[PDB]
Amino acid sequence: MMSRLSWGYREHNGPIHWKEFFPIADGDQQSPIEIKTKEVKYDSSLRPLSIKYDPSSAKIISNSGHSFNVDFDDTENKSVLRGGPLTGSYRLRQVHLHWGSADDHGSEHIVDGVSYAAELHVVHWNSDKYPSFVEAAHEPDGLAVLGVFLQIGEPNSQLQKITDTLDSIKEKGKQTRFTNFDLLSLLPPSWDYWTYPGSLTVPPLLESVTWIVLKQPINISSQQLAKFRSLLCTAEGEAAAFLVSNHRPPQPLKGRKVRASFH
Ligand SMILES: NS(=O)(=O)c1c(F)c(F)c(SCCO)c(F)c1NC1CCCCCCC1
Ligand SMILES: [Zn+2]
Repeated sequence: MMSRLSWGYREHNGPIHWKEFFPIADGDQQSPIEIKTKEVKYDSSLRPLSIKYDPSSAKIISNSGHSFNVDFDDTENKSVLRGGPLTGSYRLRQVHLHWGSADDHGSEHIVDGVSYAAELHVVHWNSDKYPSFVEAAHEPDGLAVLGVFLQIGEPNSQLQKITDTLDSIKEKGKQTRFTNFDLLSLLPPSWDYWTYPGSLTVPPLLESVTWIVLKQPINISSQQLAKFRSLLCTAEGEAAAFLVSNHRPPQPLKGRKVRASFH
């Protein structure tokens, strides 16, 4: 059933039920959103984006029950996001992915009505101001998240390191060592983006995120994507259930405006 500790994406515990235990779900700065490009303005004051990523920063991949999570050594500043809308240095913490039960939709953000098959989130936190991820996640300027769309297309070799691990992390709670990960090369060639203030897209739905949603999708094949749907949302010894869909619908803008890095 729905509860604070048992949210998910199934019928009784899914997105439409999260407000029962996390009433910020219906807040003013929730994510994801629909981006209406005719109402987006270019902002010349955005600085160039800076992405410095060290493959050795990756440590572990795990099944959270809600996605896979690649966790990074966030003790140093070897892997950091700077520039764009951001003030100061945002340290890489996590990568995870959202998908739907079928290829036609599953992205979280939706651009002029267009959905993609999946969406990668790359989570960073403001280590110039805050002492930990966990503390940054409660501040409006605390987190910076890159969103990358995945469109069905020819298989993507850059996803192999991830897909090779999925059997080892089938059950919720399993983890496996995962280092030397080339994240940079899972970004599209163009880093043109939209930016707006929003939230985590899972409980606790905290309104602490500067979203940076890249316009250009990367590819994934249907065969590759289907492997993610074979992860379980359930732990060893719990009746099995598959994580066939794990995307939150867009939430209303409720007055926020979205800026473009490009014109
Ligand atoms: N490292 S962590 O487990 O704290 C964590 C991430 F690394 C993340 F990148 C995120 S982003 C959305 C989930 O995938 C996260 F929510 C949490 N968890 C939330 C847990 C509730 C505790 C307070 C802080 C909010 C983050
Ligand atoms: Zn996410």
